[PDB]
Amino acid sequence: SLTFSILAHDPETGAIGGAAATGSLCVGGWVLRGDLNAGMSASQGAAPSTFWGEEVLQHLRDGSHPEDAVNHVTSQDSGRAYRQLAAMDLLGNAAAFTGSENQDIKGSVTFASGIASGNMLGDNSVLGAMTEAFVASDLTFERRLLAALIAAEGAGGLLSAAMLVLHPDRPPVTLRIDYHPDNPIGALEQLYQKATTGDYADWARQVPVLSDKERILDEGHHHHHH
Repeated sequence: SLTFSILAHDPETGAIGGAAATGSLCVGGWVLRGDLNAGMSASQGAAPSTFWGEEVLQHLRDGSHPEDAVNHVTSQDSGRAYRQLAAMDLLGNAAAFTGSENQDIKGSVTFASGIASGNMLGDNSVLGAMTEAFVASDLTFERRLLAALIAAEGAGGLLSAAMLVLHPDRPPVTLRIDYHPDNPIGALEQLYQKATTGDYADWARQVPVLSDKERILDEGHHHHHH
């Protein structure tokens, strides 16, 4: 199905993240993985391999350049032509592999702090528009990722969308619309606003994070409890 994904590093904060949308279900579950000790990966294509997504991160942890990590993982797989893989390290270096048996139009665009990839696209300009939107945006990192999904969509239906953002001072921000009949990206933005503002955001800053693993709720009396 129509598929596009973007991985990026946010230099100012050291956050890493990605976002994706497809014309099928559960894109967040299939495609997006990440670890603050490794980088980000997007594993997709006609016959996506969950293994590729996990294993490429291990190669990064173990000191492979993204190009070599992607090549190591894909070369070992006789079915590689039917899938597509992108990976980015903690400093924004990135590489992709695009199998020849994925549906046209395919493949990938690197840019200073990330990588866009996709397949079953209507035009080259889908990935170009995605990249331009991400790099041109002066919004917060998460909104840049959203802007990228919207531009990719506009350059072309989609049924699922997701975002994943990691930072050592924050719990993972994992936001999934696994099915929406007509506008999963819009539904993702709504979820993003709810997940990053008000009571919920106030609660979410009071839980364990990588830099404060034993964090508990704020001390003292409160009239409310999430």
